[PDB]
Amino acid sequence: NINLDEILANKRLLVAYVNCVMERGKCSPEGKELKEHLQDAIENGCKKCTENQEKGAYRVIEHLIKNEIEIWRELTAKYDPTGNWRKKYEDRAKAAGIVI
Repeated sequence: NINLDEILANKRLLVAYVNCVMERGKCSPEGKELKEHLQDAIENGCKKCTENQEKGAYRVIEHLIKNEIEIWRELTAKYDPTGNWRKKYEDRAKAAGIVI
């Protein structure tokens, strides 16, 4: 059943997915693969990502910055503790109007 629109539209789906990404909860069939895209974006700026994959990752990255800034602070800290991409994405967000 799981989507990328569902994930964002339903806080529960969102939480499950984030727990899947933080590796502290079970992943759904698709959470399993989506997690790969998101880790890569935060870990290495989506180097290995195909077009769709990059779009989807920034899609949720931006949604975290705007609606779950704490989930975002933990995501980056966990996979990019050296800050190689946290500020680039936050700048892309700000550019978009998302403050803080």
